[PDB]
Amino acid sequence: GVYHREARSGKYKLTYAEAKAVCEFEGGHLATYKQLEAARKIGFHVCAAGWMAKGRVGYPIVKPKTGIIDYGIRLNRSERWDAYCYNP
Repeated sequence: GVYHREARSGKYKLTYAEAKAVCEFEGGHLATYKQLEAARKIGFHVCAAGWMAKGRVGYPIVKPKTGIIDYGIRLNRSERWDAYCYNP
C-alpha cells in the first residue's frame, strides 16, 4: 500500500531524486496522487509534506483540513521534503 518515509538524517531532507531512489530502494516507486488519495480514504493520515509521483508534494489529512494538502508539482526539485512510497 502507501507509506511515509523520512531520510535517515530526519524530517524534510530528501530531494525529489532522493525520494524516488528511497522508494525504489525499498522495492517500490513514489506513490501517485490517486494512490495517496485512496490510502487517505481508508485512514492514512500523516502531517508531513512529501514527494510523490510527477514531483508533486503534499500530505494526507483524514481528520482536521481533510483531503490531500497539495503543495503542487514543485519547480525546484532540490527542495527537501519527505517521501510517499507505493509498494503493493
